[PDB]
Amino acid sequence: TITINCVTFPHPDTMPEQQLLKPTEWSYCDYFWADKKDPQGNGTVAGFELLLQKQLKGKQMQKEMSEFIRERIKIEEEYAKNLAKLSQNSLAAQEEGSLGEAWAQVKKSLADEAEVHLKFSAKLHSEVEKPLMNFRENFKKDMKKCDHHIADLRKQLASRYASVEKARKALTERQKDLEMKTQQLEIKLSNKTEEDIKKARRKSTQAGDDLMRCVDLYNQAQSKWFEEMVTTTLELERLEVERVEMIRQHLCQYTQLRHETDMFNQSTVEPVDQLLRKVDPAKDRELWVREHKTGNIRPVDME
Amino acid sequence: NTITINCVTFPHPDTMPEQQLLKPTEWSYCDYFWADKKDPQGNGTVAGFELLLQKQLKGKQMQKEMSEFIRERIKIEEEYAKNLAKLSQNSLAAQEEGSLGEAWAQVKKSLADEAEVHLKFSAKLHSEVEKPLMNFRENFKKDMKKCDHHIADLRKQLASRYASVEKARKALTERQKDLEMKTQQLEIKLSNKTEEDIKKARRKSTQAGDDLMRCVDLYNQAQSKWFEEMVTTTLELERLEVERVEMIRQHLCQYTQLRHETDMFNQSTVEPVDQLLRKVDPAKDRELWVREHKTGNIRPVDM
Repeated sequence: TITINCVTFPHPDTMPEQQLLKPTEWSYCDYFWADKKDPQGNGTVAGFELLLQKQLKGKQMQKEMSEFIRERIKIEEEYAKNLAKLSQNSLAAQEEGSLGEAWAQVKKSLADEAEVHLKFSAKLHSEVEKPLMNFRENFKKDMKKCDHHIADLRKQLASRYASVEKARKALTERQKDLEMKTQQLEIKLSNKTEEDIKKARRKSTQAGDDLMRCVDLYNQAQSKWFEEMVTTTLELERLEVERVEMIRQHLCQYTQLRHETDMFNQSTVEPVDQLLRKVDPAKDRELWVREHKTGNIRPVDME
Repeated sequence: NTITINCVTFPHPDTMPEQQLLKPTEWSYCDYFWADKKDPQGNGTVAGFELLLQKQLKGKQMQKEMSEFIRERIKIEEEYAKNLAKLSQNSLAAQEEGSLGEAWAQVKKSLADEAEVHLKFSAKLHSEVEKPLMNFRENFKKDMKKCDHHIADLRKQLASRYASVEKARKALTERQKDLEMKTQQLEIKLSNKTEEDIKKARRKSTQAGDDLMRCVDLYNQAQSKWFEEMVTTTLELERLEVERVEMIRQHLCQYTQLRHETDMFNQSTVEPVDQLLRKVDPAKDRELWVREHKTGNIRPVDM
């Protein structure tokens, strides 16, 4: 059995299968254990720190997306401001008659249009922009605490590692104290030396009692970092899936708003179309000749 | 017996028989404009046709103004499309990888597609609605002011025949005074000179009558040419106007049509986005990332 950076994997020999925790589905709690070194020589970080960077970049994407929608909204606003300003414009005003009414309704239909696109800007803000920004508001914080809570367990792993090395030398280097009492008692021997085989053999029996406790507490405070590793990577995986589905959801609402917006726009012409059917040249000629006529009597001769 | 205003003779405002309307019901230009009209004040008191021209003119004016309105719309559209295009190239949330990444990418593109649609529309507007409003009877300002002097000239040529009659009706009566006042001077001290003078200033009272004859006959003629020409070249105006109306109608109808199909093609630019959002699978992405960034594969043991 091997040991790299204070965590003991079994040795790369006759490896008993190793059943994956969560099969098929590429679990965060399965494919991240042993650490990884930065391609250079330094920056050799934890088999988890990447999960944080993924999480943080995630909440990051999220924000950039929202910023994008803001830009779209600003665009929209302006488009509406302009259609509005044009809709108030004084052009071709004095056109009288059914045709006049018709033009007028065109000039108005630009205002309707303006509204539609504006309302759309607002629903963008409401249903797409905000819920992206304000989704898990402080999250880089919850993540950076969820970080060093692991880091701390890895430190409490490394101290038990040092604790076993400076209590493994205690055994092996004081086993010279069992060997130097059968090899170096072979000179004097049999005297009041009730200490060479009795006492100094204990530094090879008290030091077994050292490595026992230190490897017990290493192995304990490892499979305590291990289990809180499993569960708080699963918590990440879950939170991630959740993020994806949230973004997907709100993007679907972006398309949805788009869709229904365009639909309400292509409808602001129906009043115009409606008035344009009622446009009758001859009726207008009436409503005008009535109002401006001069005499209906046709001249004769003399005297 | 029969009146005469501004050199044109209508029958007296008594019980004048019916007056068959030229073109009945339909308020024909050649029916309700004969007698002139005064500016509501006292001056200026203008011709009973000038208004028909002024209307034609206001017409081609309206026409222009309308084109200018559409222009503005087009400017607006051009801009909106430009901005949507700039945003479509925008780099936000780029590093989102995975099926969600592709989906987001397609959102950013749909803005370009959209932009395109709105531009294609600004164009269809310029071609099919703006231009045809400006360039409808391009020289109309020419043909109207020729059509003016054709009536106007016949009206001067009338007022002149009228003056010719009046100052030759004065001729008559003043050579009838020189008759009663020369027959009255016969009945006083009767001689030769004041007899031959009665023969003479009495033939001079028939030449003034055979003169008044022609002057009135020619008045009547050069009236019933202004009459005829009035009728038919008013009808020409009525026609032109109507033609205008339905031209404008038609092109507005097309404004709405373009509006319409524009919004329809816009509401289609989301189908790549919707289609891609359904292909969003968190677990698939977790696979494509855990594959490329995995480290540990093997899970720790004891000692």
